[PDB]
Amino acid sequence: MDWHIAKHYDDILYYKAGGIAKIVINRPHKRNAFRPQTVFELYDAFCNAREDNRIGVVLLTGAGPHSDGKYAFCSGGDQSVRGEGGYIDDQGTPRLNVLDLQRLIRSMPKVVIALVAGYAIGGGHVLHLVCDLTIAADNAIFGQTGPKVGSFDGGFGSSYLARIVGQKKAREIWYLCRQYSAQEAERMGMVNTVVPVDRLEEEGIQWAKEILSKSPLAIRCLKAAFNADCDGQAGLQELAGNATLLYYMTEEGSEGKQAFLEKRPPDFSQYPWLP
Amino acid sequence: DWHIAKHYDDILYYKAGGIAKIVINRPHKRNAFRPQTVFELYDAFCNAREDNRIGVVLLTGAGPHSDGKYAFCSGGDQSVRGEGGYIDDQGTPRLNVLDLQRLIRSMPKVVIALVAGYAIGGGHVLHLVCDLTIAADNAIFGQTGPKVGSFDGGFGSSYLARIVGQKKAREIWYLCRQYSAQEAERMGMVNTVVPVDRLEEEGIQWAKEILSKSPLAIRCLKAAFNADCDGQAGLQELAGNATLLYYMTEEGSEGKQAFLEKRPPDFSQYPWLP
Amino acid sequence: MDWHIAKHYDDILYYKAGGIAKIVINRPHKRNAFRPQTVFELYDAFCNAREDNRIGVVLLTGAGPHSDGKYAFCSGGDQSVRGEGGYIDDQGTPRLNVLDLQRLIRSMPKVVIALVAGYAIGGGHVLHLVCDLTIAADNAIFGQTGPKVGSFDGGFGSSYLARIVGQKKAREIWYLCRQYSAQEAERMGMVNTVVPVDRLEEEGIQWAKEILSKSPLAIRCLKAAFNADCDGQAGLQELAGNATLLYYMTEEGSEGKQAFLEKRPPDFSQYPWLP
Ligand SMILES: CC(C)(COP(=O)(O)OP(=O)(O)OC[C@H]1O[C@@H](n2cnc3c(N)ncnc32)[C@H](O)[C@@H]1OP(=O)(O)O)[C@@H](O)C(=O)NCCC(=O)NCCSC(=O)c1ccc2ccccc2c1O
Ligand SMILES: CC(C)(COP(=O)(O)OP(=O)(O)OC[C@H]1O[C@@H](n2cnc3c(N)ncnc32)[C@H](O)[C@@H]1OP(=O)(O)O)[C@@H](O)C(=O)NCCC(=O)NCCSC(=O)c1ccc2ccccc2c1O
Ligand SMILES: CC(C)(COP(=O)(O)OP(=O)(O)OC[C@H]1O[C@@H](n2cnc3c(N)ncnc32)[C@H](O)[C@@H]1OP(=O)(O)O)[C@@H](O)C(=O)NCCC(=O)NCCSC(=O)c1ccc2ccccc2c1O
Ligand SMILES: [Cl-]
Ligand SMILES: [Cl-]
Ligand SMILES: [Cl-]
Repeated sequence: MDWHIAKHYDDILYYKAGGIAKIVINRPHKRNAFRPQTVFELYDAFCNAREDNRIGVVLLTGAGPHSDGKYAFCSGGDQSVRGEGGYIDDQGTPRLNVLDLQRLIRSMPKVVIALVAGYAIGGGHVLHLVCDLTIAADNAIFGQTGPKVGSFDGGFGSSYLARIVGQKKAREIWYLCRQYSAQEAERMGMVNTVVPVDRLEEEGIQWAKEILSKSPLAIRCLKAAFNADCDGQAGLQELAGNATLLYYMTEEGSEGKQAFLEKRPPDFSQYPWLP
Repeated sequence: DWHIAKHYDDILYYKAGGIAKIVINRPHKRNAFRPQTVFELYDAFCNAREDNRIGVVLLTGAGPHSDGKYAFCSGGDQSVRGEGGYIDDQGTPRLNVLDLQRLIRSMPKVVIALVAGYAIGGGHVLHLVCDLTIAADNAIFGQTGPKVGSFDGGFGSSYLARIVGQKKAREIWYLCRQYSAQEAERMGMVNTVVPVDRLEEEGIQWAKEILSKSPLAIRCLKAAFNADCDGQAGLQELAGNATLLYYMTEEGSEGKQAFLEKRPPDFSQYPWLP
Repeated sequence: MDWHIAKHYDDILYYKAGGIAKIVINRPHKRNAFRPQTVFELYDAFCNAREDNRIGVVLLTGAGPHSDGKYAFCSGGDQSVRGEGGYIDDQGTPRLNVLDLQRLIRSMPKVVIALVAGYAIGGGHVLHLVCDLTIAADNAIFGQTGPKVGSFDGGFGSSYLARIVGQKKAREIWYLCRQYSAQEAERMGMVNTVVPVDRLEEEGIQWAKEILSKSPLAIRCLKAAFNADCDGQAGLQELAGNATLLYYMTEEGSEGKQAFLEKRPPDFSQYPWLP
C-alpha cells in the first residue's frame, strides 16, 4: 500500500493511506520500550488521527525486525529512565503519562488495531489490550512482568483484561508473569486472529478496509457502547454524547436552537411523544 | 405431541408438558421481524410466563424455506423501516424489540434459542438475550448494523461482551463478518452444536433436564445472573424473589396477621441469626 | 516437599513449607462436604495463613483418594446437617458461614490456588471459583447441583462464575446441573491448567514458587484491583487501602504524622503537585 509520511517524530513513525493511519513504535534497541517522549509522540499521533476526518482506522505496531532478528510490538515502560514515583522525562518530572494514552486510544471514535509481531510485554501488553482489536503474527509473545520488575497496572491492565479473558486467566497472567504464544493468546480470547509474520500488515489493512466501508456513526456509537459496559459515568458520557450528536442533526432539536436565537418560545407541538 | 396454544399471523406457538415453543414464521424475509411480529412474540412469551405449567421456552425460526435455506431470525425488517424506527400498520415508528429483549431476559422461565441457519442482526441479539443457545451445525451468526445503518448499543454490545469478551465482541460489530456454529461455540456464545435434524430433540432434552429442577431455585438464579449486569433493575428481580420467599415464612405472616387483627406484631420468639 | 503441620483440626489438615501453606479438606466419607465446623476451621486456617508474614501462597485441596478409590476436592454443604434456614452447627444455630469463608479467600492479600482432584461440586465448585487460580487433575469433575438439591448460590457462585466463563456457559452450568471434565473446564476458562493426578501437588508447588519470587506489594495490589472490577465500594476499599499502605511508606505522609505528634502545623511546601 502507498504509505505517505504524515509527521516526523524522534521515537515513532507515522503514516497515512486512504482511511487508514499507521503508527509505529520505533525504539527497537529497547524492544520498543516507551519513554515519556515516546508517549507524548504517540499521544500526538493518535490525536492527529482523531482530528483527521478521512481516517477511520489506526493500525498500531512495533518497528522490526531488529538487528538481532527479533520482533517486538512494545516492551512497556523504559526501565532505564525509571526513578522515584514514575518515568523521568527530559525535564526531571516523574510521569505515568501512558495512562493518558490508554484513555485516548480507548475513547477516540476511530477503531484502533494492534498488530503484534514478537513481544507485547508489560505496558506494551496493556497497550495491545486497550486497542479495540488485536491481530497477532504467529511469532507473537504476550505477557505481563510487573510483579517481577516492581510494577503493576491495576487499571485497564487488570480489570479490562478480565473482561477479555475472564478472571481466572487474567490473574494467572499477572501473578506468574509467564509468556504466552499467539495461539494461546487467541484461545484465551485476547487476540482476534493469528497470521504469519509476513502477512501481518496485509491482514491489518484488510480488516481496516472492512471497517472503512461501514457507517462512521454506527461505529463510533458501538465503540462508546462497549466502553459504557466498563467505564461507568465516563462511559455514559461517550454514549450519551453520541446521542446528543445525533440529536443535533434533527429538525426537532434545531427548533429549540432557532427559538432561542430568534428570542421566541420554541414550538415543539407538532412533534409526538413516541412510545 | 406439540399442541397449538394460540393463533398468530407472523409466528407459531405450541406447548407440550412444561415446554413451550415459539417459532418466527416469516421465512420469505429470513424470519425478519416487523412491529407486528414483535407484538405477537411479546404476547406469546407473556402467555408462557403466565402459564404455571411452563418452565422452559424454546425459541426458533421457521424452515427450511422454499430455497432450502434455514434461518433463526434476520432481525429488523428493513422493508418497513423509516424515520426513527420500524413503522407499524398505524404509521408509528417503533423499536419495540427492546421491550421483547427485556421480557425474555427478565421472565422467570428459562429461554433457549434453537438456531438453524441465519441468526443475523437483531436476530443475533435475540439469540444472545435468551438464557441458552443451541445451534445446528449449519448455523450462521453475525451482526450487520454498521453495514445497514443500525446499531444495538444495549444488550447487543454490553451483554455480548459479557459472553465472548471485549475483543471478540468488538470484532463482531465492527467487521460485520459471519461466524460458523463451531466458531460461535469456541468463542463462548453457543452452548452446544448438534446436527440440523437433531436441533429440536436437543432443545427438548435440555428443557427436560431443567424441568426436573426446583422452579424457585431456577428463578432465583436467573435473577442473580441478571443482577451482575442490570444494576438496580437486576437487584429488583433478585430482591423480589427474596420477598417472595419471605412471604412463605411464619415470621413474615405474623406481621401480616398482626396488621389485619389491628394488634402489635410479636416477633419476640424469632432470633437475630448471625 | 518438607510439609510441617501448623495446627490441628478435626475436619481439615493444615501445613506450611517455605512461603507456601496447604489446607486440606478432610471428610472423604462425605466427598469432603463441609459442615459448619469445617468452615470455622477453614476460616481459622486461612486467617492464620493471612497472619503469617512468610506465607505468600495457599494451596487448597481435598483429602483423597477415599477407601472407594474416588477423589474429591469438595462436595459443598453437608446435606445431612441441613435444616430450616441453613446448616445446623453443633449448638443448633442454622448457618451459611461459607459466605464468610468465600469473602476471606477472595479478599486476603495472598494468592490462593485450588488444586482439584475429582469432584468439585456445589458449594465445593463455588469454593474453587473464588480461589484466585485453579489447577485441575485430569480426573477432576466440576458442576453445580443447587436446583436439583434445593439450593442456589446467587452471589459469587453466579455473578463471579459469569466473569470467568461468560453468561451463556454460566447459566448452562447452573440450570442443567451437568458434570464437566477437567478439559471442558479449561476450555471454558475456569481452570488454569490440567495435569495428571499424581502431578497435581507438584504443579501447585511450581506455580506457588513462581509467585513467591514476585514482589508481595505488587501481588496484593493486583489482587485488590481484580476484586475492584467486581465488588464496587468493597473492592475500592481493598484497592484504596493498599494505596494508603504505600502512602504510609512515604516521607510526605510521615511529615503529616510528625507535625501532629509535635503539635505544629505540617510543612508540605517542598512537595510538588505532580501531573
Ligand atoms: C520481554 C523482553 C521483550 C525481550 O527479551 P529479550 O531477551 O528478547 O531481549 P532483552 O535482552 O531482554 O532486551 C533487549 C534490549 O532492550 C532492552 N529492553 C527491552 N525491553 C525493555 C524495557 N521494557 N525497558 C527498558 N529496556 C528494555 C534490554 O535491556 C536490552 O537492552 P541491552 O541489554 O541491549 O542494553 C525483555 O526485554 C523484558 O523482560 N523487558 C522488560 C518488561 C518490563 O519489565 N516492563 C515494565 C513493567 S511496567 C510497564 O510496562 C508499565 C508502564 C507504565 C505504567 C504506568 C502506570 C502504571 C503501570 C505501568 C506499567 O506497569
Ligand atoms: C445475512 C443474510 C441473513 C442472508 O443471506 P442470503 O443471501 O441468504 O439472503 P438474501 O440475499 O438477503 O435474500 C433473502 C430474502 O429475504 C429478505 N430479507 C432477509 N432479511 C431481511 C431483513 N432483515 N429485512 C428485510 N428483508 C430481509 C431479502 O431481502 C431477500 O428478499 P428478496 O431480495 O429476495 O426480495 C442477509 O440477507 C442480510 O444481511 N439480511 C439483513 C440483516 C440486517 O442487516 N438487519 C438489520 C440490522 S439491525 C436489526 O435487526 C435491529 C433491529 C432492531 C433494533 C432496535 C433497537 C436498536 C437496534 C436494532 C437493530 O440493530
Ligand atoms: C458428584 C458427587 C458430589 C459424587 O457422587 P458419588 O456417587 O461418587 O459419591 P456418593 O455415593 O453420591 O456419595 C458418597 C457418600 O458421601 C455422601 N455425600 C457426598 N456428597 C455429600 C454432600 N455434599 N453432603 C452430604 N453428603 C454427601 C453421600 O451421601 C454418600 O454417603 P453414604 O451413603 O456413604 O452415607 C455426589 O456425592 C453428590 O452429588 N453430592 C452432593 C453435592 C451437593 O448437592 N452439594 C450441595 C449443593 S448447595 C451447597 O453446597 C451450598 C452450600 C453452602 C451455601 C451457602 C450459601 C448459599 C448457597 C450454598 C450452597 O448452595
Ligand atoms: Cl507488567
Ligand atoms: Cl445489527
Ligand atoms: Cl450448587
